[PDB]
Amino acid sequence: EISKGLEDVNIKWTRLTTIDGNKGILRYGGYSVEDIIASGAQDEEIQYLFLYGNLPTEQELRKYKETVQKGYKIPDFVINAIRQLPRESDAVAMQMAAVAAMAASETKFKWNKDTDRDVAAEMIGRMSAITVNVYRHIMNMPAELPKPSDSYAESFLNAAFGRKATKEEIDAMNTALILYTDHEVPASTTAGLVAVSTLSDMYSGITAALAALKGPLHGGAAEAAIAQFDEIKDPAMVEKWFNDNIINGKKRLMGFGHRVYKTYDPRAKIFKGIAEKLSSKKPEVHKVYEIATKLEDFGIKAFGSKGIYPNTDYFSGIVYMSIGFPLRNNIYTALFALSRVTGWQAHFIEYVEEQQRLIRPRAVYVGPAERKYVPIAER
Amino acid sequence: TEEISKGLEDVNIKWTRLTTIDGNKGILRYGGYSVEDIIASGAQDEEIQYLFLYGNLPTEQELRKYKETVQKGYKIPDFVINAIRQLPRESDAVAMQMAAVAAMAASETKFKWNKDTDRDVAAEMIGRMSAITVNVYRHIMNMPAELPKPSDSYAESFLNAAFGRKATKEEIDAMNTALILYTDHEVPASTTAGLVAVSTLSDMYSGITAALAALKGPLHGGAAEAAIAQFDEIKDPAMVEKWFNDNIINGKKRLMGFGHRVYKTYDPRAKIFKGIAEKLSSKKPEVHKVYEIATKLEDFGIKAFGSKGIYPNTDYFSGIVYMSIGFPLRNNIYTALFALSRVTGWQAHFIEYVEEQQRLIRPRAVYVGPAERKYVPIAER
Ligand SMILES: CC(C)(COP(=O)(O)OP(=O)(O)OC[C@H]1O[C@@H](n2cnc3c(N)ncnc32)[C@H](O)[C@@H]1OP(=O)(O)O)[C@@H](O)[C@H](O)NCCC(=O)NCCCC(=O)C[C@@](O)(CC(=O)O)C(=O)O
Ligand SMILES: CC(C)(COP(=O)(O)OP(=O)(O)OC[C@H]1O[C@@H](n2cnc3c(N)ncnc32)[C@H](O)[C@@H]1OP(=O)(O)O)[C@@H](O)[C@H](O)NCCC(=O)NCCCC(=O)C[C@@](O)(CC(=O)O)C(=O)O
Repeated sequence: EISKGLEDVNIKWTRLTTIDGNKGILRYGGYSVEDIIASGAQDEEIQYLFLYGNLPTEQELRKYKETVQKGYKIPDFVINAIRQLPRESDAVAMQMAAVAAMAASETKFKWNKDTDRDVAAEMIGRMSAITVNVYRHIMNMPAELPKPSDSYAESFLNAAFGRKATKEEIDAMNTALILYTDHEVPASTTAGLVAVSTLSDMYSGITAALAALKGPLHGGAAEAAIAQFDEIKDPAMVEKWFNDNIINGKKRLMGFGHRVYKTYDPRAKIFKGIAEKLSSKKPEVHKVYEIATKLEDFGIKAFGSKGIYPNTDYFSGIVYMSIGFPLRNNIYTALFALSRVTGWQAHFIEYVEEQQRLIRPRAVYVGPAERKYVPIAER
Repeated sequence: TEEISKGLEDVNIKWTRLTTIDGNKGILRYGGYSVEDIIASGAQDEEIQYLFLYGNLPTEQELRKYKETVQKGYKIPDFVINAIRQLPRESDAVAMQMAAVAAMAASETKFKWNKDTDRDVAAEMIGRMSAITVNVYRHIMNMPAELPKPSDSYAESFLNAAFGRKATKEEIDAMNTALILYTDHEVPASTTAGLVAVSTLSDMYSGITAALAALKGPLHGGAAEAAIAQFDEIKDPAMVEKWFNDNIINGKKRLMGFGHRVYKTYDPRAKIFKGIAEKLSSKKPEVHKVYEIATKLEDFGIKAFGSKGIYPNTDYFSGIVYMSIGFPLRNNIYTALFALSRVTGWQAHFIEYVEEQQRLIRPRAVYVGPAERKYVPIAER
């Protein structure tokens, strides 16, 4: 019978990403994400790694960035797929609308060894363009496109905010990009894999992945976690809130728990370090951080023994808030998606190119036995 | 944790009360009712929608009310219509539906999973799917926007609005049957993608968007166009065996509209579609020609592939029925008409999963990539 939540079912092999959930170890193509972050690698180097299977030389990187910046120009109708929507709309749903627009108009897309990586590189560029325009629309600003610059992170932040981002902001965004690049087969990547396993196009695969990312149990926690801290308002109030909501109210502690990690999420640890550093400079944000660390202590004491620990989404919102993004319209989840689009595409290409099979499971029937079609009077 | 469940074959992802399939004997029941018995009995598509949302056939009272809720979906906001019409006219019809539903996912800020309201939301969305699909068809054909209106039937409301003229009783009855036949099929790739999305507690409209994403592909709902496109390519019945040997038997391509993950015999829906395709196409000689190519190719296919349990599926004949009704072969329109029907099953499954057996869907992969290695700075590579 039933493989609930597909727990421990292997749906593919991958060369892209390994996770040890018991030791809390995450590697991208053999490199620890700690090593990548310490090194100061640019996010484009890690995008290249995902698409090509190795780190690029300076020459390969120059070539790659040129392909990504092709995506910074997007059709007027893709922008308009966003802006023609109401402003109170969820930021991720807005990204879905825009990607659905390309799914629709890219009539020539074909799965092909020779073109897949270039389509994917250009799409990483368009995700930046779409995410800029999602943020501008929500904030009721003019439409704008990212421009080529020293970095993908800088290009994104400069177009989103319409000012020059500082070095510290750019470096934090660059790390955010790397930390959310991929995580093997979470619900979002799985939904996308199901879509591309019918040989539906890359963009539809992204659209499905976004539909799943949106939910509070997955990437939607990037907004729901920080919303808990915002409710608490005052650190003195933490214990009471925690007993009221979590111990006595049976609600889940958002930003804790993971299907795979039964220990502290190694990405959460890095995000926590950045949150502490970036927030301390901003009094309103610093106090959100303080609430979060007090709450975390209670959570770990209550849940640690069940293998339920902070995940990435517990701290990533504070990182985004400190960079300058507001807590509204699930913006934080849209920022997760911007990063994750690289891992989604790399997985879909690996799946379709090398181990293609329709994904089509079964259900256990527990409904009514065969019965004769009843006429209306006798019902 | 070393073996790979390839395509999740025979993995059970949920329990269901809704639909049962016997793959070896070729039996499909909805809520205990055989699809053959449903069609023979003259069920209205609205009765089967109700069946899916509520678990039994409706009394005359329940049905009148249900139909009113559905018709509320016929009024859709102008930005949902515009999500379709601002796209290039050359776009895939299913991807236009996806654009329109994503627009709803964006704007339905108040949606919440709730046993009290799920079924009314789902009923209204079935009306909205009719309005969306009308407008996709209209945009493709460069016609003005239009909304369906209440009539004696959901199928009639749809056809009248799509074509801008009164549908005949024959057309209506064919569409009504196509709506029932495509309602649900347990957990195909589309339903599965949607279930994954809703397992995160994402909203119903996002679940439908993910399902549309998957249905579009040619190994799934895209076959409804790809199979009939084979018949269109062959063009001359004398040429069928030649085509089949050049394209299929040499291993160049799969025979579209044959084969199934579950059925290892003739699809019971395909038997029904075949009977209708024959009756309706015989009234239009240019379409009858298509049907005659199809049945000639079908005979070669079953002789070649029958022993492997590869038989006609639903998509082999469905394009012919839609063509006979008046829908052209272009822009994946036949797949959009599949989606029109299947939205009922999708929602009914999502509701059953979230309400009664909710759990995040989150599998694993087997790692076969590079062993642990030290990061090398870019200057030294
Ligand atoms: C859904 C899940 C993430 C994982 O849970 P599972 O589906 O593996 O386990 P489950 O739902 O069956 O729960 C098992 C038990 O553990 C409890 N539980 C699990 N998480 C809890 C929590 N956070 N608080 C309280 N109880 C929690 C749960 O109630 C239940 O208790 P009982 O029914 O046995 O009483 C939960 O921890 C939980 O809902 N977390 C809160 C929401 C949240 O923070 N989500 C963010 C997760 C991180 C992300 O989405 C990003 C991600 O890492 C995801 C990925 O890789 O999968 C990525 O990079 O793509
Ligand atoms: C994908 C599948 C539907 C099912 O195949 P599986 O994924 O179960 O198996 P597979 O791809 O692993 O194939 C098994 C073998 O059978 C061969 N094969 C299978 N179908 C074939 C075909 N149609 N033509 C030629 N060869 C075919 C295949 O090459 C392979 O050969 P070997 O490598 O063993 O030598 C295939 O039959 C095939 O692609 N069909 C053609 C496209 C097509 O008509 N698809 C429409 C299916 C109908 C629908 O999508 C609607 C659906 O019923 C779907 C549902 O319920 O699942 C619904 O209601 O939602």
